[PDB]
Amino acid sequence: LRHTFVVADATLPDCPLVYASEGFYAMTGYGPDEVLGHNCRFLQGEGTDPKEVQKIRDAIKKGEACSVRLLNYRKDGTPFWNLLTVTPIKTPDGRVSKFVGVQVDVTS
Ligand SMILES: *[C@@]12=NC3=[C]C([C])=C([C])[C]=C3N([C][C]([O])[C]([O])[C]([O])[C]OP([O])([O])=O)C1=NC(=O)[N]C2=O
Repeated sequence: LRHTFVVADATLPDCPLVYASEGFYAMTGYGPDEVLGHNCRFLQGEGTDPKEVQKIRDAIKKGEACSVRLLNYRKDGTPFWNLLTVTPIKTPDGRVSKFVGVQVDVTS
């Protein structure tokens, strides 16, 4: 399964991405300069299902893992279907420190 992987910093209030695999930058068209420090939601656009988006929003607030199918757009504006799975990573005191995300392009 060809997949990409990113880390978001839950200690900052809008979960900015702090690490992305080589595949994430090659799949999306975006450089580190335009990804690090930003919330993953820039990948979204006109056809992205707000119902699915909201499922991720809620799981992140409730600190649960979650898995959704989103329509994302590359930097050149072409779309692709992104099967996204976000996992919360907690410290020993139960608090959420990072969210890790695996993304798979499932356009087949
Ligand atoms: C994105 N991947 C991704 C990876 C991680 C680890 C996290 C925490 C989130 C994402 N998102 C979603 C985005 O950050 C945000 O959570 C959602 O837009 C919903 O919340 P908001 O506040 O915006 O309503 C990813 N979103 C994508 O579209 N593509 C991914 O690869």
